[PDB]
Amino acid sequence: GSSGSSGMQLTVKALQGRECSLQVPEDELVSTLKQLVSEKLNVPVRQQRLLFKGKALADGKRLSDYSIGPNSKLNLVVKPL
Repeated sequence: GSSGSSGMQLTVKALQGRECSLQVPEDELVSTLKQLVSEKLNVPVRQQRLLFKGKALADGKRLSDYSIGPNSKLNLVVKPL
């Protein structure tokens, strides 16, 4: 497979922590957008949490619904499990 023309690039960065990029579409479900990274940093979705412009995403909705296009930098947060 090849990324670029189709889909978008998302770079998740944790507050003064770690980060990582991933290839996902524009209508990607927040539920999958998280599970994907969970494998990258080997962190459970239960802990790590994504944030956009101070907006809490719900596992299920689509980034497109939040008005988030390509080249979007998501914010990662650590929560106590």
